[PDB]
Amino acid sequence: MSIRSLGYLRIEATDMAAWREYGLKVLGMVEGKGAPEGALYLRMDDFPARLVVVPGEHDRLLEAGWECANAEGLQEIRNRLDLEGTPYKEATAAELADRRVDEMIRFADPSGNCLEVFHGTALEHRRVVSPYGHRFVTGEQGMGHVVLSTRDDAEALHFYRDVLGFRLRDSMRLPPQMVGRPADGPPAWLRFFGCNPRHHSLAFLPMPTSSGIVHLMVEVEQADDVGLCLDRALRRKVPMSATLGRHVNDLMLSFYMKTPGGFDIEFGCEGRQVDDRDWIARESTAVSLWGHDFTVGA
Amino acid sequence: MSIRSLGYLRIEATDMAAWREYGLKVLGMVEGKGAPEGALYLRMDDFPARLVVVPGEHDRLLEAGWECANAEGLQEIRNRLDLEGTPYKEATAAELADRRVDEMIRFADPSGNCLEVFHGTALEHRRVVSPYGHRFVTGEQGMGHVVLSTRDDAEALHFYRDVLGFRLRDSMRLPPQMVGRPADGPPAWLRFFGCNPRHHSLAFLPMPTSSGIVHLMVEVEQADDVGLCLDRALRRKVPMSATLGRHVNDLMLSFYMKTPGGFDIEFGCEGRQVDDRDWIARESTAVSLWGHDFTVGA
Amino acid sequence: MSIRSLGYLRIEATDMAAWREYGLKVLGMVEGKGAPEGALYLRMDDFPARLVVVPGEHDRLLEAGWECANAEGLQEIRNRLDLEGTPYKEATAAELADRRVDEMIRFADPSGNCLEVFHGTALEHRRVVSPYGHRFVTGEQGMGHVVLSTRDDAEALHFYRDVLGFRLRDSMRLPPQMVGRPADGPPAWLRFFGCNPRHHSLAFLPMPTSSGIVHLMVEVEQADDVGLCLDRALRRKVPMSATLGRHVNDLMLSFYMKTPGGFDIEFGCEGRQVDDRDWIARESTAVSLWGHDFTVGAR
Amino acid sequence: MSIRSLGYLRIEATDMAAWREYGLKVLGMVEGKGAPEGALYLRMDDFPARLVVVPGEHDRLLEAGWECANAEGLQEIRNRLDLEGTPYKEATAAELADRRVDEMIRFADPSGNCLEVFHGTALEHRRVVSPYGHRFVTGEQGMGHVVLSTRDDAEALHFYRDVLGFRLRDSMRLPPQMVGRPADGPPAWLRFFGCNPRHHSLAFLPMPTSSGIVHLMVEVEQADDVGLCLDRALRRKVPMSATLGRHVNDLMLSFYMKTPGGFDIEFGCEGRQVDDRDWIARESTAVSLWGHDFTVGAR
Amino acid sequence: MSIRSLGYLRIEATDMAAWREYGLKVLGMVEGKGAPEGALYLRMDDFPARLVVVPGEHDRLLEAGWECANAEGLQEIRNRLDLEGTPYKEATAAELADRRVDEMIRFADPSGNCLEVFHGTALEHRRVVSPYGHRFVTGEQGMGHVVLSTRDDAEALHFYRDVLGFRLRDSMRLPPQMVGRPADGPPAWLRFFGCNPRHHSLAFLPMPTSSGIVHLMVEVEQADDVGLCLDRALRRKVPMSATLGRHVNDLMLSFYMKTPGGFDIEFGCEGRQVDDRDWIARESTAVSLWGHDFTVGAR
Amino acid sequence: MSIRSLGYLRIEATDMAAWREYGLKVLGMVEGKGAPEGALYLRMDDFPARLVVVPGEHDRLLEAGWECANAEGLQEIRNRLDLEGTPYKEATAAELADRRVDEMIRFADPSGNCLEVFHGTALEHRRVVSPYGHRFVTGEQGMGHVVLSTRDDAEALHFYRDVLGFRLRDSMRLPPQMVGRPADGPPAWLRFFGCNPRHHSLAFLPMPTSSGIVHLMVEVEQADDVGLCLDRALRRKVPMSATLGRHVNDLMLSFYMKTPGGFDIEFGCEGRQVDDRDWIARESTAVSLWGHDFTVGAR
Ligand SMILES: Cc1ccc(O)c(O)c1CC[C@@H]1C(=O)CC[C@]2(C)C(=O)CC[C@@H]12
Ligand SMILES: Cc1ccc(O)c(O)c1CC[C@@H]1C(=O)CC[C@]2(C)C(=O)CC[C@@H]12
Ligand SMILES: Cc1ccc(O)c(O)c1CC[C@@H]1C(=O)CC[C@]2(C)C(=O)CC[C@@H]12
Ligand SMILES: Cc1ccc(O)c(O)c1CC[C@@H]1C(=O)CC[C@]2(C)C(=O)CC[C@@H]12
Ligand SMILES: Cc1ccc(O)c(O)c1CC[C@@H]1C(=O)CC[C@]2(C)C(=O)CC[C@@H]12
Ligand SMILES: Cc1ccc(O)c(O)c1CC[C@@H]1C(=O)CC[C@]2(C)C(=O)CC[C@@H]12
Ligand SMILES: [Fe+2]
Ligand SMILES: [Fe+2]
Ligand SMILES: [Fe+2]
Ligand SMILES: [Fe+2]
Ligand SMILES: [Fe+2]
Ligand SMILES: [Fe+2]
Repeated sequence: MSIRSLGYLRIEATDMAAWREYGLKVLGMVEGKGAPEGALYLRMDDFPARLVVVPGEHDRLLEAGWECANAEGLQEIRNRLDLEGTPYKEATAAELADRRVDEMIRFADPSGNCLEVFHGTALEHRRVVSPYGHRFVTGEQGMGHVVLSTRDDAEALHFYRDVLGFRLRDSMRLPPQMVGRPADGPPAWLRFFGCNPRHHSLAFLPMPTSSGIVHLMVEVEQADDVGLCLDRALRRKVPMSATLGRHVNDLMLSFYMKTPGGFDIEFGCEGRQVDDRDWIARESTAVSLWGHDFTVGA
Repeated sequence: MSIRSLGYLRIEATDMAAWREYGLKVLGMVEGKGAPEGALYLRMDDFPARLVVVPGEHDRLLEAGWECANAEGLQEIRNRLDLEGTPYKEATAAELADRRVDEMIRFADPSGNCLEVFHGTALEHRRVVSPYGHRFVTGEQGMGHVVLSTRDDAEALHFYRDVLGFRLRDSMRLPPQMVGRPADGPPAWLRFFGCNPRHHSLAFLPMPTSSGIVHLMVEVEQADDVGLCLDRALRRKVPMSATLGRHVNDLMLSFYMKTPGGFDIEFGCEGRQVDDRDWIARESTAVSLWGHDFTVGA
Repeated sequence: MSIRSLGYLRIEATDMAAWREYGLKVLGMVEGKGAPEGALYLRMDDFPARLVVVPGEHDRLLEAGWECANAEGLQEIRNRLDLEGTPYKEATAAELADRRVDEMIRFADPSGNCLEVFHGTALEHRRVVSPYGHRFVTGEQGMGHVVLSTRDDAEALHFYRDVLGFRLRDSMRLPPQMVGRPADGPPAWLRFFGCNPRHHSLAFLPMPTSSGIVHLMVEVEQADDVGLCLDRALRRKVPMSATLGRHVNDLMLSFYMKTPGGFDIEFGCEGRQVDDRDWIARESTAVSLWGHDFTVGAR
Repeated sequence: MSIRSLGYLRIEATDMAAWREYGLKVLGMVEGKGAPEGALYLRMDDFPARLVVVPGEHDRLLEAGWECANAEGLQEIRNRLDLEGTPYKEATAAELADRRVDEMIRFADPSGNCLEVFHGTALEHRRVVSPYGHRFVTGEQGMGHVVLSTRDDAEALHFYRDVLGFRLRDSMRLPPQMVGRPADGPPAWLRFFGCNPRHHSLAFLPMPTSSGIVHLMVEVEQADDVGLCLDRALRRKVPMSATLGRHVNDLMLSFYMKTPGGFDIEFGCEGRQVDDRDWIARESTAVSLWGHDFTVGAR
Repeated sequence: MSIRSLGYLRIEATDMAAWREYGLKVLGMVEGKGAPEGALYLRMDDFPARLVVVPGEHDRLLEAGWECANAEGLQEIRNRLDLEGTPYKEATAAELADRRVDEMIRFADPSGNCLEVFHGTALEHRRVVSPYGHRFVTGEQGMGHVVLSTRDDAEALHFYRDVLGFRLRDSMRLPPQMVGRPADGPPAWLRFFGCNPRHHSLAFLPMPTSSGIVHLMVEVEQADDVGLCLDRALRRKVPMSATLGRHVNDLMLSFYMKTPGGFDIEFGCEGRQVDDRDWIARESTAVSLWGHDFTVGAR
Repeated sequence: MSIRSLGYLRIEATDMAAWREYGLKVLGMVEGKGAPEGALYLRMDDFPARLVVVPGEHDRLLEAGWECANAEGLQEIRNRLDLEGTPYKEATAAELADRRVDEMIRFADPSGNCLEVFHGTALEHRRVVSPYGHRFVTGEQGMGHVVLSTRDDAEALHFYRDVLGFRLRDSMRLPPQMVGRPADGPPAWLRFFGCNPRHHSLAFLPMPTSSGIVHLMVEVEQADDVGLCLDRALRRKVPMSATLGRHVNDLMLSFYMKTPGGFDIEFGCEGRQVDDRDWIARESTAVSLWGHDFTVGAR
């Protein structure tokens, strides 16, 4: 059907205490109920967790989990993966119980970022209330989007578009020097990927990161929610990556800020919806309409 | 096309007089014109009957009738049934006249609840007016939904989803003890089934009942209609199964009450509509958002 | 302009720990700052407090507070009290500071019920977030309504309608023998008054109560918020006074429960709004369309 | 404020069994409770009765009842009757109890047509459910309209517009020779009055009728409700007075039929609503856009 | 209430056959019934006539007719004319019969322009169907607007605004030397007046015209109706005065053409509507946003 | 009627080249025609100028200009100034020609702040097109708002509310010790006034400024227009006074920056609109919901 949205992200961390206070006091997410080691479960809506943090010696991406509509929809991904020759494994009894899904397959892309593709998640039904009064925009758009590293842009395009069936939604070139090529280069390509109306749920920057993550975006309903988060971040001396601005691409009004795992979170609103029957995949030539001053890091 | 909705229910009863007064004074349905033995015909809209009660020595389900769009739509069900090897029979001349349909096939599932699958019903056109002023919600959603018993959940899923072509809309686990397994069990699964936008028209609880029915739901337009029915039920000392509440699943605002056939009726409003192009089949972990206190039986 | 809405309610209480637990875990209101020791401010929205609970020896109503649009709307109420000769005091500096208003007058109706009419309240701006996810319905409808006790319904009709300017919105007759009177001769009236679109902000029953108060109604956005409350209340063993129902007059979908003060709170949604330009004052002949079984049950 | 709408109509009748059968099986109204023996209460909505039928020796109109918003709206009507010197009586205790109102004044217009102006009516709250599935259109438009007979149209214009405050909404001229007058010299006027958005609540024809009444109009929601009525009426052999049509002035889609009192009822839908702030009083020159063939036919 | 709109225009004409042909084949109006011999009634809607053309020796305006809501709205205009001492006559019986109104007063403004203020017009109810498929825009906006000639703009301002109660809606200055005055010293003003939401019903130019009239504007629903008219007019060799354009003040999309009377008709759509509660009277400094090239061309 | 909105602002300036560059390249306003040598007209819409900048020796406010609906709305303001004995002069012929208005009166409030109240302004009709693609929000809300300096807040309250008729829309208390007063005893008030739906057109701070002006606010349609401005301002090295935020009182999403006059301009969107019939004048206790960090930073 087929992948349909970003379901969860599992990350590994060296500072579980900082994650807990950043997730609860800056992001205004809600902590989920146990939660093994722990192991922090961060909640946005009726999913048992969207952001799962497990303790370890590295600050990195473990898995990205991707929701399908049903059993048939997972089978479609299986059939595609076999057609290409991508090795994949069924979740073990213990993995299904842990993620709380009916079926799941595990595999990596050629970079290899690890993927979990699943169907039949459990939901928790008590209202999830942020103490700051914002609601996240999830539903049919899913969790948010993730921008990850790739070792090779053309190879990512192949895997995500041709093998897995994402749609190419947007493309932006990088000057050859920024990816270590001679100024004489081939530019390289940052490509954005859609699986549902959310402009993108996924993108591949062909430059390295230590975590494997460039940014995670989560969306709230209103500008005020973004603005109030900015103030909570500033008050807690969270480092800023980009100033408030509006994207050209997805029309998201957002700021970026460093998380305790070293990568950025984009916290935004007003994200653009895409119909695949109308959409023309083209190249954008700027990141923002205004704002998003990425020089603010240093 | 293919099954499209719940058309009617035929039940057998030991107390025809209690049915008549419950159907007319509590449910505010209208009695249809003859009506063999009798045989009570209960009406909700322009169908000649939705709930047909025939006298006998048991309080049980006889058949569930399922409407298709047309001749081609019934043929599609025939072709599916032959593909699996399910024996089925054409209605006799006398059966077609009795149900008042153009074509119908008779068969049972592996449990075997008996099914009638038909097209080309007659309608009656005089306004059907409840003396209590409510209107039932039928139309493209059909009669309502029925929760029946199954001897085996996985076998029901097969028959209904893979053979007949219902969509899996929702799934809820039962602890192993409640179905007679050791506390060490496999949980068993209550699975909800859709054939049109009505969240579900059918569900299978894998625990026995004497009638074969767990509940029949009928929907009215407004909360007030539900509330007024509650008061009519209480006044007539109808026993309650669950208190007013809201479902997690289908978002139905409803109460359950025992009928004269021993099974419950859920009388509700505000039921959720589902688009199969968007819908993610997931597992719910609670029955209600609030209310629906099922301890009220004893 | 006139009085425009119900602003706040100040009550006295014998169990402060029970009110805090109630206010917070059943009602889902939010604690304000920084009431006197150990008074309790309970918030619904950007009012510094809508329900103020102060320690004492009775469970009783102290004052109902009534909001005016501005200084001139308050003057119009002085002028009306003067025409009648109704005594009123201007608030003291400490009272203004305490209530967080710019002006305020105090008086009592003829049954001794105490009013504070004010304008120019401070507001607090950080979002009030119920742990339970509901939002209250206030704004131009104000905090809700209050049903108080009265000694004489004809004297109250005159004070509230003719002197103060509320509009009579509905009336319901009560049997002469359950007021203490014969079985021939005049009924007693429950009268519902409004000062804004909320069908009623005020009603008066001529029947005696220990606290001064027959009920406080607070309104939430949706049926789900009412059902989730009822469920918290049942879990916390709160005594029920009336089952869920829908009223005939204001079409409120609500249930009633006993508070730590032993008066009811009505917790409801879907309240009907009234335009004075077309509204006909009539007599209702039932409490409910359906439910609201007071048998469960007090009083 | 003023009179705001038509409340009820009380008629006298020679055949009570025929009116009950009519009221119930043709009109699809609902029987109320518990009229005097063997009076008939016919209900459209939550009014205890809108058409009250009492046993007698004639088929005639007894009183038209006119609803005011509240006590002060009734006082405004006293004050207007006093300015003119129009005699009126206050209702007795038994009359108040009988009509289920809080106050009521009785008088007559100069042709002797009797009015009851009231406020504070009781309502009944259990759903009124027509066996035929239609809903009537009442609310702020009230029960409907009535076309009565008048002796002098200029005296009626003054009483109804100038003394009582209805607005003139439309006028239609009638030939001088079908009033009894020459063939040179002045026409007689049919004048349509309103007191709310319903294009008219009241009209007066200067032409004689046995009953006092030219017609009663009641309004249902949709065309289908009108067509289904017409069909019940044809099945019950009710005498038709005018075929289905659409009026020019109120754009009512309606037919006319004879009642057991021998006056017409107009049964219609799609009535036009009027805002007094922009409404121009003019003269219509036809009854209908189409249909309404009175040839079928009375009178 | 006051004058509420422009009702009708009566003009005198030297060529009756040309006006009928124009009225009917260019304007797409419909012939009314049964004007005097051989006067011409031209209809836009249910008014018996909106443009009445009578045989004579000049092409001139006879009277502008102005509609009031009712008898009391007409009295308010008498009262205003009396305060000023402006002479007016009541209409005669034959005049009432002729104009098909219930009351009417005649007077002239200080430049001698003749007004008929009326209420209680007859309407005709069979559908007025333009052979060309357009509908005119009238209703509460009335027949359209008229730009007349004035001797003194300050005297007209006083008569129309202060005595009669139109609102000043816009003003446009005219060069002192094209009024006949020096080159130092005061401009002359074109003033636009309204009595309903139509941006203007009346304007006055202090510049001389043979007919009394600078222009008549009539409004149709859509741009297509304007373009189809222009095309009939070009086919019939009607002299153009101004090409299609959009006005700055009323945002009318219109063209101007010469009539058989030699004054212009403006034929337009999309006229802007005004609410007096927020409308600011200002000065425009151009006729058009675009087009309306009067060079084509008269005058 | 009264004053209806803020019309224009006239300021004096020491650097004219800096204001032109600012006005044009940061604000995205459009240059008007043909101001005196070398005065600067800055346009937002069809007003000939909304911000008029004239060469001088200080950066100061000269006059705020206030628009009335018509001649009679201006008379109502004369009448109010007369009741108080407030001196005002009628404008001279050259002043009328210069301001492009029909009438105008000049006076000063009791702190010496100079007002020009006018009606009958000329408009210019060719589209005003910002090079940056934004549209300003003016119309019935007028040019924006201005926060001026005051010597006494109680005297200003009386002048602006009681004499001139603005409505008090909000109030915010300021610490007694940052006005120069003790630490016991009375706060000073920031008061926000409005004359139309724009939450405020005018506010007064009792704190000293070199220019007369605390800030000018101008409003654009959307958040994107604000963000694109901020970006032009950062590129042009304009000094920031307050970061982007949302106000508590008018829900304006805006940032503040220093102008070439050294007073702030607030550049914002999403301003809340007020209906006087339901608006309650209250006290706010924060500047912002979020952002608006004045630390960045002046003053
Ligand atoms: C460039 C861009 C376009 C559209 C988006 O929705 C979006 O998130 C981005 C940013 C992706 C990416 C990032 O987050 C880290 C810093 C990067 C490499 C840049 O400086 C340009 C693109 C940036
Ligand atoms: C559990 C549930 C979820 C969603 C629904 O729409 C719905 O009707 C139900 C109830 C089904 C079922 C029942 O009616 C009898 C008592 C049962 C076994 C329970 O106590 C839980 C589920 C119940
Ligand atoms: C009748 C009624 C209508 C609308 C309301 O909002 C509302 O609170 C009521 C109830 C009034 C009153 C009460 O508060 C306590 C118990 C009373 C006396 C009853 O037993 C019936 C009316 C009740
Ligand atoms: C003309 C008319 C317009 C609107 C109405 O609602 C309406 O009832 C009428 C009819 C008035 C009147 C009547 O009732 C009996 C028969 C009459 C006299 C006719 O023959 C024409 C007008 C009719
Ligand atoms: C300027 C104007 C605005 C709105 C209108 O509806 C409208 O008719 C006009 C035109 C007024 C006037 C005219 O009728 C004849 C020729 C005139 C004098 C011109 O040449 C410019 C203004 C014109
Ligand atoms: C508080 C406020 C609310 C709504 C407004 O539109 C608005 O401009 C303000 C700001 C008022 C005022 C100012 O202009 C300069 C700096 C001030 C004194 C502050 O530091 C807080 C309030 C500010
Ligand atoms: Fe992003
Ligand atoms: Fe159910
Ligand atoms: Fe209540
Ligand atoms: Fe009628
Ligand atoms: Fe014109
Ligand atoms: Fe501001």
